[PDB]
Amino acid sequence: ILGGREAEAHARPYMASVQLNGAHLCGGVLVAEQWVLSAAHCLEGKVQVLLGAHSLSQPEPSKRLYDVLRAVPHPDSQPDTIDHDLLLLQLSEKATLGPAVRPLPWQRVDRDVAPGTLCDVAGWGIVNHAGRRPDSLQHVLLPVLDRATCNTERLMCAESNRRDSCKGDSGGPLVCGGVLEGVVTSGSRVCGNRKKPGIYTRVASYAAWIDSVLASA
Ligand SMILES: NC(=O)n1cc(NC(=O)N2CCC[C@H]2C(=O)Nc2cccc(OC(F)(F)F)c2)c2ccccc21
Repeated sequence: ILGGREAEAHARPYMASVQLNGAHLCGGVLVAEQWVLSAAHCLEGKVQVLLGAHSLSQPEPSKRLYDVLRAVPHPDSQPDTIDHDLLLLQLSEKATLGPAVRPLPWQRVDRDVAPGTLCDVAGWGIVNHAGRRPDSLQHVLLPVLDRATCNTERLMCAESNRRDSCKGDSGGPLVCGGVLEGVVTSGSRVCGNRKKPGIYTRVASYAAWIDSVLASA
């Protein structure tokens, strides 16, 4: 997250860190007791999910690491596009839920968020153009753009005036009104440049797919 602030500890209990070899790789969102949503290019070693965290490195009683039983990328995802860039991760067991570990409701109704609404994006992605990697969860509020400025019907954008998502925030949540609306996409892009908006996968466009996969337990 560029141009953001340290989040309050455990105040976004849906957050997840998607980890490779013990190292944060992508954001993710707990969307059911046993399922985390993230981005497709995250899956392309050992993939694990860390829930209940604020610090990546410091002891916290709420922190628990999970193995992944099944990874379900979107079947139309491809490694060279940011279309269909969703990934569902089934945890090896149901997560122990509590105030620090809670699923977030996600948008099933296919309507755009009102342009200019401020939504919250969180993550442990880089925090400056030197690639400084934060130990504690970051977040920022960002205004949603109209579709015509963003240019599909399956993507939304947000302003990128120095405040923005960036590398390592991929897969993480864009939240409005307490509901997941977007998932940070996982393609490379210039960050922080007002002419080059942040891009996020519109979760409401994928309602049937998500429901399907979650139906499969
Ligand atoms: N939407 C955005 O603006 N972006 C999304 C990006 N894609 C990723 O981010 N990833 C691809 C999959 C794994 C992942 C990744 O590289 N993860 C990664 C790799 C090394 C270190 C790392 O941790 C930390 F973020 F802290 F650096 C994460 C990205 C890259 C550069 C610039 C903008 C970017």
